[PDB]
Amino acid sequence: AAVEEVGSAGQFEELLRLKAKSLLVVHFWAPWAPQCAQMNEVMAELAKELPQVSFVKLEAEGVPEVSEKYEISSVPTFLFFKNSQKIDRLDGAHAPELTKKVQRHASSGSFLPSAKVKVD
Repeated sequence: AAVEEVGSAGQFEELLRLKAKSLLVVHFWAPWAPQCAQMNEVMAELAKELPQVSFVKLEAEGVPEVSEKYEISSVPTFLFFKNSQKIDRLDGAHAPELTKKVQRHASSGSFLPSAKVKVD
């Protein structure tokens, strides 16, 4: 859905395995948090610019065993994974910084030189 939702520890474990050879960005989110509404929109734009990268969301309160493992006490928290290892983290709704970390970890050539903007 641009940003697929992971609904259980089992699905998360499988996802990490499936996506081992590429970058995976996980937005730990809450459906009541305006921070996360802002950042889901950012994640959807990233997802279009970087189809090599997997962008998913996981409801922190809905999968609490995963949240506890990864020390998720607030949302948004973004975790970055390659080969089932956490390689980076961002706490809070900081759009430019999310994008900077994604660009740092994404492969060279993963994006075109420009992105279309909506000017209204």
